[PDB]
Amino acid sequence: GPEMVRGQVFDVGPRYTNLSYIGEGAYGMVCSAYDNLNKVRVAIKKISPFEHQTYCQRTLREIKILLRFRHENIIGINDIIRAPTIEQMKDVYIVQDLMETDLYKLLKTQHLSNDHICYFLYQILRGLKYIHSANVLHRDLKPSNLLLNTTCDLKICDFGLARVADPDHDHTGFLTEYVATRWYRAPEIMLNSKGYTKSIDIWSVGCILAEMLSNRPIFPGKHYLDQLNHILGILGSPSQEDLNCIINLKARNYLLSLPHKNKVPWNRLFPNADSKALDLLDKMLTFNPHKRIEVEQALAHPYLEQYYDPSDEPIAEAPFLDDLPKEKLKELIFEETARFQP
Ligand SMILES: CN(CCN1C[C@H](CCCNC(=N)N)N(CCCC2CCCCC2)C1=N)CCn1ccnc1N
Ligand SMILES: NC1=NC[C@H](Cc2ccccc2)N1
Repeated sequence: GPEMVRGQVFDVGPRYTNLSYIGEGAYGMVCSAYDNLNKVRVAIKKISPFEHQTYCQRTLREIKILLRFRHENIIGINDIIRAPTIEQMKDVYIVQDLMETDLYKLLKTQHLSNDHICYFLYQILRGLKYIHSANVLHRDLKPSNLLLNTTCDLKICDFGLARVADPDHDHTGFLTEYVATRWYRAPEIMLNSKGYTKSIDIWSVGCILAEMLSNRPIFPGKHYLDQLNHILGILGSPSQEDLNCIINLKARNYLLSLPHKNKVPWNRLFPNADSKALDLLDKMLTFNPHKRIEVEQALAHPYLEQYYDPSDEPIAEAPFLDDLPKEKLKELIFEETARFQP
């Protein structure tokens, strides 16, 4: 009786039919489906997180943020399907707009025109402006978290690693463990930052811009410290100004121990790129997070002037935990999903 898909249970009630397997990957399993009430095809993601406290924490964060945000460039939650009781609730199904591809899949197979790069970048920054205006950090921006439909609308997804910004509590020691995807990590993550300031998102967007220009990751480090050495290989040795900002001795002395390296010019790395795009790239991939361009300045950059319109770049109406045993986490997920029950 319950709907089955390639061997596993995927019972999304009577409303969602004609399921088609889309993917998997620890985060449960995704299928497209038909929404008999709105008669559009939707995407449905099955989540089975309750067996691990980390999965429940990320599930709760994503649900709470996505339910509060409302923005054209941020994926919404259309519906949440779960059992009527906490005892019977083993999985949760998240219903979202159906998006045909993501930037990761697209960069694997397609070359982007400069007009596409410009428009995709504009929508990323437009969505990020709203996120940061809510005092939220995404913390895992990368091509696979940017969804695209057939008319080139872009929507940011996957807020499971998000945090509320906390700049006064950002400092930490050298080579401190971190969770977000290595290739998109800002250099200060490896040096002295917990990733609690808005500048770590801007770095990631700069990495995404570089990748849209070349179809390959600009800093493809194979391990934690290898990441920093890739960044320094292109940006060159940090200046005295930038090093005086790093007061932790272990991090400072690591950088001082390296042979001097000169900056590789962006136009050597991206010889086909719009020069205005490379000027913005340079400002987003600035070593010093305090000198790095902010989202509202990036939107106002000449590269984006055919789209820039601050009156059409909305902000959140209000600014926006992690110690809970999985049982009250399940209880919190149950409460947060109650509004979708019949
Ligand atoms: C030749 N124009 C660019 C073309 N565009 C695009 C834009 C509409 C895009 C819709 N996008 C959306 N999301 N709805 N618009 C009206 C927005 C006013 C601007 C200019 C004054 C300051 C506030 C922003 C334009 N005139 C250059 C303008 N200009 C001069 C100095 N600096 C800039 N940007
Ligand atoms: N403003 C604006 N609405 C639609 C159109 C989208 C687009 C897509 C690819 C390349 C350029 C532009 N542009």
